[PDB]
Amino acid sequence: QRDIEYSGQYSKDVKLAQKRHKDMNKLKYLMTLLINNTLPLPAVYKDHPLQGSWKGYRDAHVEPDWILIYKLTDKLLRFERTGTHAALFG
Repeated sequence: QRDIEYSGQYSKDVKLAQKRHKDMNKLKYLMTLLINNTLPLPAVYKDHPLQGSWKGYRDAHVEPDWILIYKLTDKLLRFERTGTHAALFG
């Protein structure tokens, strides 16, 4: 069975998105698709593996400048970060 995980930073990121008036239902919907293993994700998410410092993780677009970084293996799904390109990659 796949474990569902949230990094410490992820909870902070979610709180910041809430504070900044982001549409939280969009993030919830995407998260639920991942938790349910409903794959592949719809094309609108532009889902892809990351390289560089985020090697081993994936990038999905909640919105054009609202990114979800997560890890998906046979053993785990981990929600790692969420926010802007500048915050997550800069």
